[PDB]
Amino acid sequence: IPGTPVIDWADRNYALVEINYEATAYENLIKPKEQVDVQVSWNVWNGDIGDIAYVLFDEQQVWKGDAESKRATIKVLVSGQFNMRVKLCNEDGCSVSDPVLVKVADTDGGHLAPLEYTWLENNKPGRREDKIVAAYFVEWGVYGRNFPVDKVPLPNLSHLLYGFIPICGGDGINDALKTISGSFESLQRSCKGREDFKVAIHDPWAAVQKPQKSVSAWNEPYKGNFGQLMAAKLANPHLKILPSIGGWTLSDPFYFMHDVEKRNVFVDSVKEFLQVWKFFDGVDVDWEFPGGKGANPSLGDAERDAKTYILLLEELRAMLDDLEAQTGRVYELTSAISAGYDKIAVVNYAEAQKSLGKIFLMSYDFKGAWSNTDLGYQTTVYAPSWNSEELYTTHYAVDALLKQGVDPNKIIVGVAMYGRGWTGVTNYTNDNYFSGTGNGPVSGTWEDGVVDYRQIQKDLNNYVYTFDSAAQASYVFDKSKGDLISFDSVDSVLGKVKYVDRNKLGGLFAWEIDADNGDLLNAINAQF
Ligand SMILES: CC(=O)N[C@@H]1[C@@H](O)[C@H](O[C@@H]2O[C@H](CO)[C@@H](O)[C@H](O)[C@H]2NC(C)=O)[C@@H](CO)O[C@H]1O
Ligand SMILES: CC(=O)N[C@@H]1[C@@H](O)[C@H](O)[C@@H](CO)O[C@H]1O
Ligand SMILES: CC(=O)N[C@@H]1[C@@H](O)[C@H](O)[C@@H](CO)O[C@H]1O
Ligand SMILES: CC(=O)N[C@@H]1[C@@H](O)[C@H](O)[C@@H](CO)O[C@H]1O
Ligand SMILES: [Cl-]
Ligand SMILES: [Cl-]
Repeated sequence: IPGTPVIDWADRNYALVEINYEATAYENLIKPKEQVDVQVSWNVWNGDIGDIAYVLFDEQQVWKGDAESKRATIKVLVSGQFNMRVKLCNEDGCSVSDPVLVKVADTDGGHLAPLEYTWLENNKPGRREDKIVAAYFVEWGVYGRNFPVDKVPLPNLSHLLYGFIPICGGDGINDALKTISGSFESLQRSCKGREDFKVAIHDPWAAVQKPQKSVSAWNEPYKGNFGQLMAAKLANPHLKILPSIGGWTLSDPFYFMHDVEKRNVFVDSVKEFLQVWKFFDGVDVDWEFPGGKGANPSLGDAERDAKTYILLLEELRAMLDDLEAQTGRVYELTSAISAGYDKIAVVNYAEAQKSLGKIFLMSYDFKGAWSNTDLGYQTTVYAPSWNSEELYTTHYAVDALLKQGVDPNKIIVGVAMYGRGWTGVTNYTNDNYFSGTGNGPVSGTWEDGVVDYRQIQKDLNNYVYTFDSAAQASYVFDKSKGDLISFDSVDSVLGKVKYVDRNKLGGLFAWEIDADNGDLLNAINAQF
């Protein structure tokens, strides 16, 4: 028998996608790899080197070669952990080394352990499984809001939408970003040396670099929101995770995509992004909005954008089908859309739904502190009791989509987990505050004019509360400060559940998950 082989000490943690934990540019951040090369070297003690050498992974042969070299190199394609041994043979028989643990990491989380949700606040088990129940998780919530992925009530969600994946571009291309201090500068860093119109990550620190629960080791392959999402998917195998591209301030590049050159760069970038970040199950298109009236007033062209949107969806669906065939997986394609009828009219949704599995109707932000004059329900199902002629309602938006021929199955109704409101509202009559005028935005939790649902509850005693059962909408008022806030409550949300059930819609989705204390998400999952 040959001498006993002993494997040399080595870093044996490998990554099919390498992360530079100091990089700020997306192109330095990741190093995607075809394969990983597992390296082993050994020495032989008390006997001969053997006539032949084998490498075993969990007692399966993965290499044979020269015993005299005392070295082997083994190609590995997929993530996982396994025991590696060296086995030396001669005519007599074999001697085997002690095993070493080898770890190959990849973005499907194959090297990870499940990250389970511990039940926080008022959240309660029970998920409505015959409907779409989705929520947006915002990338930047890991800061002030202190809401990392591990606080997300994933057992009660069918879908988690990651907001937001940006499109690369500087001056002229992401000007909307300039309305938020540092936001445009931050994106420029992330896209440094990266071609315009490619997808990237806005905050690679929050996305992958920041230590978080269960991904905080010194040599952790993937940290941040992304690392947490890989692990959380293992704990919640029902869940689908979608990268959401665009949103209010990141939508500008879409307006340039009538040009097939830029559109091609974008679609290819998306394809590469999903191959790099295996934990995503598709793509959510959140263009705000075809036709304009988004964060950037200069932008928008109705006839041109309606076609761009259709073309873009078609090409994304065709790309996603290639991925499906190539990986054996099922990839979704969705879009978040305005619930304003004047924005809905821009787009042929009967044509769009030929590429889309779901449409996230953004039935909120109907009204807000951008105007002191136009006071009303920021979200609501029907027209208010005091104004039966309101068109900015969930019912009208849904009706408009139905009239266009959209399957009601594909329509997902939006729930705001925050309120929009005004301060100092006066010059009104008969305690109808909505006939008054505001003196500015209500003081806000994180931004002014907007209040987390959780903050609203904590502050309930400061307010007189009103439900409008005709409209299925709620609000609060504090004469003391003249504070008026319209928001989704347990009542109005149950209203929306009833509305969705009655009209056979696809389900509901919330914006944004960190603002809830569990009340609203429980309500969303209520089954009648
Ligand atoms: C009906 C409507 O949306 N009116 C416009 C407002 O929406 C818009 O404010 C923005 O609404 C977005 C929701 O779709 C928010 O995410 C966005 O944050 C909010 N505004 C700001 C500054 O944050 C305003 C522009 O403020 O214009 C209205 O006409
Ligand atoms: C960065 C890193 O992973 N370092 C190594 C790891 O590879 C090795 O497997 C382990 C002992 O096996 O000791 C660690 O220090
Ligand atoms: C990315 C992840 O965590 N899990 C996916 C899973 O969604 C999919 O069903 C499966 C099919 O191959 O591929 C896994 O990688
Ligand atoms: C931002 C805004 O207030 N837009 C108004 C909306 O309030 C109104 O209900 C509807 C009337 O058609 O559309 C717009 O004129
Ligand atoms: Cl860098
Ligand atoms: Cl390697």
